[PDB]
This record gives sequence, structure tokens and C-alpha cells, in this order.
Amino acid sequence: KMEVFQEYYGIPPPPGAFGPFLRLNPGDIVELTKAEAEHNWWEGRNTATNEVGWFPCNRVHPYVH
Repeated sequence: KMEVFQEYYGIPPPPGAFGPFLRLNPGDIVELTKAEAEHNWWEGRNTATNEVGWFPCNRVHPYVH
């Protein structure tokens, strides 16, 4: 589970073949669905909105409550 620390609203959009971008607000908790070592973009579900999509991995970090 990752927590968003920097907002993300589709700018820049996911690289070519990656799917739809996922809108993220600082503090949103994301459940990861796809995250590979060779790629800078991950896929997951924003549990605040139930929406699924891609986002740059540099906008999140482990969620520790």
C-alpha cells in the first residue's frame, strides 16, 4: 500500500503504451496492481476513488500509519 505525497493529474501523461492515468491527491492510499523494476510507471487502484490507472512511481512512497 502506497501513500501519495505529490499530486498527479495526468501531466505528464503515462508513456505511450501505458493505460489511462490515475488521478492522485496527496494523502490518497493506493493499492498497487502492477509495478515492475524496469519501469518508472506503476498501475494501481486509488482507494479514495476506486479508480484504476497508471502514475509515475516517484509520486508515492510506502503508506505507514
